[PDB]
Amino acid sequence: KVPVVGIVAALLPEMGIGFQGNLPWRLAKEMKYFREVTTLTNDNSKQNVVIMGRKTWESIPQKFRPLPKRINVVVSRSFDGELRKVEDGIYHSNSLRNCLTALQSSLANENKIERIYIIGGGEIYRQSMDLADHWLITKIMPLPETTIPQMDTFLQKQELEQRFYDNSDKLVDFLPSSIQLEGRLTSQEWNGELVKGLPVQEKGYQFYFTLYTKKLEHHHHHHHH
Ligand SMILES: NC(=O)C1=CN([C@@H]2O[C@H](COP(=O)(O)OP(=O)(O)OC[C@H]3O[C@@H](n4cnc5c(N)ncnc54)[C@H](OP(=O)(O)O)[C@@H]3O)[C@@H](O)[C@H]2O)C=CC1
Ligand SMILES: COc1cc(-c2c(C)cccc2C)cc([C@@H](C)C#Cc2c(C)nc(N)nc2N)c1
Repeated sequence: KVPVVGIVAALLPEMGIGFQGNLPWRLAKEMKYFREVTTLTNDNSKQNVVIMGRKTWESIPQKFRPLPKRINVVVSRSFDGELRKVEDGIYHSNSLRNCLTALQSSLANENKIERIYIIGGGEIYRQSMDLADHWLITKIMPLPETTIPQMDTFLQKQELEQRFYDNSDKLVDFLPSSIQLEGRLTSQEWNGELVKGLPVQEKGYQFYFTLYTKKLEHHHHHHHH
């Protein structure tokens, strides 16, 4: 009953997302987007959750974690529970799946989570294709004289485009209502793929804010008592 939204910055056409434990670029504009979307709420009395695997958590600079003004969840199999406060702004979980069910209980959450953002990394994302309702994917492309950075971690585009369709026509309406975006929506061919979303350029790169949504599903079974 609260939306689960995967959120990621990926380099086309392989959807590379990391190299040696870090992000393969540093794009202040893309960071600001991620910051604002995961922070901001339509309802001022709620926060969002950001869920991340242990290795992602360890890569965030120390002064910047836990990410402010959001409920942070870190998942490690060597942690104790489903969902345990360990510090102000910090929960530990030994289970991606059980922590989401725990987060969804209106009794625990008092209907004061707006959305649950899954913020990485590779392993966490692999596991989120059948959990997320939507994906917010920043599609990044090096400009013509930009060197393609090396990378070692990938979003599963196959499984992506299996389960979700490109709903970037609704991206603007989907974002919290006070975010402001520099570009208008824009369909552009790039190395044999349709790239649709909201353009920016920074450093050696062009990127598009896009939204993917779950495809429609046939009615095979509903559970009856
Ligand atoms: N471009 C982007 O938007 C983003 C990219 N990244 C990139 O991703 C890379 C990191 O990804 P990756 O190395 O795969 O690591 P993750 O951040 O996905 O962490 C993986 C760790 O998470 C824990 N974990 C995984 N599944 C579960 C589960 N079901 N339940 C409980 N714990 C679980 C385990 O911790 P343990 O070993 O402790 O048991 C595991 O080793 C880096 O390069 C980083 O820069 C990260 C965020 C965003
Ligand atoms: C790997 O090490 C990281 C460092 C930071 C980080 C840095 C480098 C500087 C200041 C503050 C922070 C939090 C953040 C992240 C993660 C949580 C991410 C992400 C993300 C981004 C950036 N964009 C889109 N679209 N989706 C995302 N999940 C990882």
